[PDB]
Amino acid sequence: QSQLDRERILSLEQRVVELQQTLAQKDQALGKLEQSLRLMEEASFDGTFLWKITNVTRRCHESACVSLFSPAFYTAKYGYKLCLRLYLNGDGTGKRTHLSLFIVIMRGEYDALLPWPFRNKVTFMLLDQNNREHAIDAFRPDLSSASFQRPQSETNVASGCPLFFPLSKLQSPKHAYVKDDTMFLKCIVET
Amino acid sequence: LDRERILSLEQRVVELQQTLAQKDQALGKLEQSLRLMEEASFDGTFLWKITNVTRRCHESACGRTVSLFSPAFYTAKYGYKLCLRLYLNGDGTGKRTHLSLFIVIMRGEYDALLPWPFRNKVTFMLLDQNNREHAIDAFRPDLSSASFQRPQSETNVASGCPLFFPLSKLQSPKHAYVKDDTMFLKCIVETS
Amino acid sequence: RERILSLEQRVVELQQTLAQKDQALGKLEQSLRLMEEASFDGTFLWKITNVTRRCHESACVSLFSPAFYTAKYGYKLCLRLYLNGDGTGKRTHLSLFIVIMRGEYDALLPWPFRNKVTFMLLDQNNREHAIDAFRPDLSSASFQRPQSETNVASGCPLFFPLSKLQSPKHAYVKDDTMFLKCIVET
Repeated sequence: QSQLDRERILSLEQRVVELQQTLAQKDQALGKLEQSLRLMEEASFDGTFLWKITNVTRRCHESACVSLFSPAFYTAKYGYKLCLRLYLNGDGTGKRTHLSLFIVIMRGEYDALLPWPFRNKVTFMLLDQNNREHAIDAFRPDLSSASFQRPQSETNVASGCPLFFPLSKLQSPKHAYVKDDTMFLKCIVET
Repeated sequence: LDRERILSLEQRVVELQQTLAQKDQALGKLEQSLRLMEEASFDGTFLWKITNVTRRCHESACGRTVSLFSPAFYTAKYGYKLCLRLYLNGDGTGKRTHLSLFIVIMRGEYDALLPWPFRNKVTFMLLDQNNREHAIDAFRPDLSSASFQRPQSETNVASGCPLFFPLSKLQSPKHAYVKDDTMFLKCIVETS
Repeated sequence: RERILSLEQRVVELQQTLAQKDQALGKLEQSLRLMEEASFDGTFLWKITNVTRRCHESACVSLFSPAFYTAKYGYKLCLRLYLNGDGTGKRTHLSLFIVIMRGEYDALLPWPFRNKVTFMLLDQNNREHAIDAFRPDLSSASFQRPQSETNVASGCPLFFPLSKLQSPKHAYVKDDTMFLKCIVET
């Protein structure tokens, strides 16, 4: 009677530990359901996307001493799926000069019905928040690069403007590219 | 020693029941959040379906659930964040005599890029469902008021129509403001 | 020992309530996906995957697409696909229909539903799509205000030949996946 009541208390201990672990993976299942919902909210479907970057100097320091991806957006509800990739202290020819800003073609659930290569011309803006003089760059994709044909990974490799904006000019009194430690980047894809 | 173990399980079972409680909470408001994503608008006009009108009217006729908040809606994807606040049994100068309907400027993720104060003209409609004049009011919000400065908390104080529509006519035979215990409120915020 | 058993009760209570929390997760997950799927300009695109599989189980039933809407506050609609076919078309044709659903705002909308409907089975290569269309008639039960969750479906039996579906000459099916587009006019 004694040792059997002991075995019962011990299987209760094991069933409590087990419930603790099942509870943990229902919580992160809940987590990325939450993120699924967030990317639904942040997403645009007209080919204009606006990227609010908070805590700006913190992540610039951390870039100095790595790369950020935007929430996904779309050229149309049934068009191309894109996101942005931002190097706060630069990449490529702008390894430490500039903000380096690229588009990433992602694989969309309808890629079978769209033209390949992605040819759409892309316009990037760093928004001046007090004046209206935004810093603007633009390009048409280098045709057929493995950045721009149809993805067989969930993202192609990024392509764009590695010298989109130099860090020196970033906090000049003449503009407000950063305000309250926040920067706004705007991307316009033509449809 | 079995005393320590039975008490160590008593503490762990109460522990797991509370964490299970907060995953149930969290899932329930994830659920609510998804619904508020469904009802969100991005054109500056919002349509508010309020069901169980007789219930919720004599609800607010107790000290109970006096005011309703609409899901948030927006002038544009990157524009002002708004919601509506409805007193089914009235507030202020229309307490117990009118539905009182207000707009709430909320703090949006892009407020940094928009003109302040918020100035768009605001239109409220109580919609008659059967082919008759809707009850309509509108206003241009006044600039000197803190309801329209740039939000410093999650919401400014509401502003609107405390005497928007009188309760006696709400379920009037001659109108269809309530039909099958349902009413529709429409807000059109004029976009520049 | 009685406290042992009361703890076993509370432990099993925790387990089953947990499983309930799983099925809640699943239903909310699907709600989210139905939201992603939805469109609001009266044009909807339905990607069906694993086509050969679901044909073999069609012959072994019908699919409903996610809901879409003519506008934010307009008609709620969906599509009904028999991959094995219905009526004139049963076992020979794709039978594709539109389904008027009870919309949150039906009391505010004109009835009967009057908008033209076009069905397209899309060839994933440059040109030819299988296009069919119709304008609803006043009097059919498919197009009046729903007084249940869905009206009786209306559309295109014989909308496309089961034979020609996987012909090597057109890409209506490719990577075991087909795309149907519905265009409701506004």
